[PDB]
Amino acid sequence: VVGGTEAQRNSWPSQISLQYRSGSSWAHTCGGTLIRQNWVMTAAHCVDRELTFRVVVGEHNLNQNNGTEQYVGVQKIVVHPYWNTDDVAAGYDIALLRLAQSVTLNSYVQLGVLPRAGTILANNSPCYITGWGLTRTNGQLAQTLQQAYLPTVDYAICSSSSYWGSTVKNSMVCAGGDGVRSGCQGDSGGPLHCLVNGQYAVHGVTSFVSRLGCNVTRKPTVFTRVSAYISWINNVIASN
Ligand code: NA
Repeated sequence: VVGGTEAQRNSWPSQISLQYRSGSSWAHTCGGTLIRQNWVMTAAHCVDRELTFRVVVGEHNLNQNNGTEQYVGVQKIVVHPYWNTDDVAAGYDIALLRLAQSVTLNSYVQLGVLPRAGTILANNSPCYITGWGLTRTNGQLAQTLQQAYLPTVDYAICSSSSYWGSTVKNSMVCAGGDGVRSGCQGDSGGPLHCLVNGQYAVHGVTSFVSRLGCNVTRKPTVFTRVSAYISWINNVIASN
């Protein structure tokens, strides 16, 4: 997250760190959201590589023991069947991961609440992106979980020529684009939290940014719109 601030350690208890085994150690690769005690939602492009993955819940500092972490292996990966890895802009950038064990809920570990199907945010709606991704274009991952305030940019604007044009689809949500704050590498897969009727819900899964840099004016971060996939999610969980 570029232009973020450190999150309080109990602010975003559905956030997870997806990590891969890197020799003797593990390394953060992307974010996700806990949506059942044994299921995680993330971006399809995060699990494109044939790596060994684990999920960490209750994480705050990637480089220190917080006393709150639970570590759990990934048993099954279900990627959206229309996902195509060389066309991120076609959409369907969403995957569900079934965990080997169910995690225990507490003030650091909670299920993400999803929006009702079909729900679309009005332009300029207040939202936060959270994650451990790079803190600057071509920079290094954050140590501690970061948050940034990114108001939504509606489809009519985002899909206009000086923004994203045809690369943004109605199955996506855009937010930010002020040139100071944005998503960045390592934030993929993680949540966009938006406050609606008094309650934060996860409306977006972080999908892509501009190749010209993370925080570029009129290139808002693009998220998979979770409210377009509620039936899909429910069908997967019920059939596995
Ligand atoms: Na830690």
